[PDB]
Amino acid sequence: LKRVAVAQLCSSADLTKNLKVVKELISEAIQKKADVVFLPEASDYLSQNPLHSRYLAQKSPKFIRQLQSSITDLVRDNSRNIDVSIGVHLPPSEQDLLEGNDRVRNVLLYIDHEGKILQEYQKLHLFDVDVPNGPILKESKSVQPGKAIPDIIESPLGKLGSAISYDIRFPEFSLKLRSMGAEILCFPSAFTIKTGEAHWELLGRARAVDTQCYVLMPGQVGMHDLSDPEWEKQRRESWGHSMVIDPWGKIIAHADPSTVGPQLILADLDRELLQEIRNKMPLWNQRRDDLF
Amino acid sequence: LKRVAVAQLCSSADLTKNLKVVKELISEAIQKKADVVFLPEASDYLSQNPLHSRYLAQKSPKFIRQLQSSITDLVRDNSRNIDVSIGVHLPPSEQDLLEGNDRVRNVLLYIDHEGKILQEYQKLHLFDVDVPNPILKESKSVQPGKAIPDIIESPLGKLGSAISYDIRFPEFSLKLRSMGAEILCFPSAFTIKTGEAHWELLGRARAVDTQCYVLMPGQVGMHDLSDPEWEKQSHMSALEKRRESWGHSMVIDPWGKIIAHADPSTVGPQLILADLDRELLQEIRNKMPLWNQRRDDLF
Ligand SMILES: O=C(O)CNC(=O)[C@H](CS)NC(=O)CCC(=O)C(=O)O
Ligand SMILES: O=C(O)CNC(=O)[C@H](CS)NC(=O)CCC(=O)C(=O)O
Ligand SMILES: C[As](C)(=O)[O-]
Ligand SMILES: C[As](C)(=O)[O-]
Repeated sequence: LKRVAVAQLCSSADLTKNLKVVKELISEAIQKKADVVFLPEASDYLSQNPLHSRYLAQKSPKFIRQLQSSITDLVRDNSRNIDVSIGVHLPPSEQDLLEGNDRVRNVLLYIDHEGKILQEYQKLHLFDVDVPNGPILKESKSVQPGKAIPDIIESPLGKLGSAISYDIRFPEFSLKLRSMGAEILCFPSAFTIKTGEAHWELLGRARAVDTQCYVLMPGQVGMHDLSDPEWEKQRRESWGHSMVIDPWGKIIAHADPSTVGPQLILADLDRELLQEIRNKMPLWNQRRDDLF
Repeated sequence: LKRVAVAQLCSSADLTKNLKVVKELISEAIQKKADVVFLPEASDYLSQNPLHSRYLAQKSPKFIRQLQSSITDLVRDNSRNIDVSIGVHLPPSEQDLLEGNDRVRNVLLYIDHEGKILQEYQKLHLFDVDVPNPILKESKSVQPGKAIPDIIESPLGKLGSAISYDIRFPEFSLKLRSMGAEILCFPSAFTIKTGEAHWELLGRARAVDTQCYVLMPGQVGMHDLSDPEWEKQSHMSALEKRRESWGHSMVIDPWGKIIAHADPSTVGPQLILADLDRELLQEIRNKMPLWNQRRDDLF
C-alpha cells in the first residue's frame, strides 16, 4: 500500500495567493505521509478572458521556479520525499509567436522530490462547449492544443498516465494510456457546475472501470475570484467533489462538501487489488485489435 | 417522439415456453404503440453447460422461423408495424465444422415488420471472467464474431447493435457512433455481482461518451435450466444437474439520464417504454461537438 494525496483548491487571478495555498497543501501532504500529491488544472491562475490569460501566463515561469524551490525546501524540512503533479499555464514559445500562434499552453507538470520537472503534458482536447444551462466557453481562443501523447511516468505510486479535465471525455486516450502500461490515471480539472453535477463522478468511475486503473481526480471548487485591480485599470465556478477511485469503480476517497476552499484527501493504493481485478477480468487479452 | 419498447424477461431452457413469453411481449409492445421492441441476449434459451448449449442451438432456427411468422401475424392482426431486435443462438455452419469449430453463435437479430431478418450480429467480445464473490467461460460454448455490425436504418433512427460484454470495450461503442449511430442497444444476460457494480455505470457512460440514446434489455431472475429429455440422453444424476441475472432494464438519454427503468416489484416479464427525441440528441451534439474535436492525428 502506497499513499496518495489529492488536492482541492480555488484558484484566483492572483499567483502569489495561489502559490501560498499550493505550498501549504503540499506541506500538509508530506506530514500525512503521501508519496505523491495531485493538484488541479490551472492551479497557478484562472483568468477573466483570453487577454488576461496571456497577461498572467507571463508570470507562470516565475510561479514554477518558486514552486520547485519550495518542494526541495519542504522535502528537506520534513525529512521525507514527495513528488508533485500540478496543472499550470505556460506562455507561447519564441518559435510559437513567429509561427503566428500567440496562445498559452494548458500544462500538467510532474515534479520529483529533487524539484526536477519530469513531464510537461500539454492538454490535447480543448473545452469548446456551449454548456446546457451554463456558460459558452471556448478554450481554444486562449489555449493552444498539445502535440503528443504523454509518456507513462514511473511514479512512487506505480505507473502513471496523465490527462487534463476535458481529456476524460475521449475514452480512446485513457485506453491508450492503459495499453502503454498505466496503473494509475489522473484527471486534474477545472470542471464547470452543470457538466460536473451531470458527469464528473460518472466519467471518473467509468474510466476506472474501463481501464482497470486507480483514478485520481483533483478538482477546482466554488466561485473563483478573478479580481485583478491592476489589470482591470492599468465568470468561473467549479464543481469540486475531488475523489480517488479504485480499479473496480469504487470511490475510496472524496472531498468533504462542507469545508469551503482548500482541502486535502488521502487514499492508500493497493497493487495487489489492482492485479487481482485485471487477472479476474483480463480485458487487455480480450480486445479485438484485428477489428478496432 | 419515436416510441421504443425494452423487454425484460427470464429465459428457461425451454424454447417453446420462451417463445410464448416473447410473442406476448411483442403483442403488448404493438398495443402500446412502440415502433421497435428490444429483447435481451439469449431470449431463445439459456443452457446448463456448453454441451447443453450446442444441443439447444439446434432448436433455434425453428424458434426464429416461428417468431418471424408471429411478427407478421401480430402486425396483420393489429394493423400496425413493429420491428424486433432479439438475442438468440445459432448452430455452427458447415464451414465452422470443417475448421473444427463446433461452437454456437451468440447472435443479435434484427427482424422487420415483414418478418425479414436484416441483421445477424455475432457477439465480438465473449465473457471469460472470474466473477468476484462463479467462474464463467463463454468461449467454451461460443465462437467469437468476426464482423463489425452495420448501422441499421430503423423506424427510430440510426441503430448500432452490441451484446452485453461488448459494453466493456468503449472503442466498439465509439466506432458505432463514428459510423453514424444515434441509438445503441446492449441486450444482455448480466451477472448479479457485475450488474450490481457496473450495469448502470456502463450504460450511462456509453450514453455520455457517444451522445446516443442507450437501450438496455436485460435478463432477470433465477433461470430454470431443467431439460429432463436432454438430462436423460446425456445420463446426468441429480448432483450433476445455475444462472441468475441482474435485470434493471433501462433506457438512457444522450446526456446520461435514465428516462425509463424496469419496475423492481414485478417478477418475470415486463416491458418499459420511452419516447425518443432526435432534436434532444441533435442539440446535445451541437453544444458539445465531441466528434469534431477528437485527435485522430494521434489515436
Ligand atoms: O480556462 C483555463 O484557464 C483552463 N481551462 C479550463 O478551466 C477548462 C474550461 S475553458 N475546463 C475544462 O475543460 C473542464 C471540463 C468540463 O467541464 C467538461 O468536460 O464537462
Ligand atoms: O452462455 C450463454 O448462452 C451466453 N450468455 C450470457 O449471458 C453471456 C456470457 S455467459 N453474458 C455476458 O457476457 C454478460 C456480461 C456481464 O455480466 C459483465 O460484463 O460483467
Ligand atoms: C501492459 As497492460 C497489462 O496495461 O496491456
Ligand atoms: C436465423 As436463420 C436459421 O434464417 O440464419
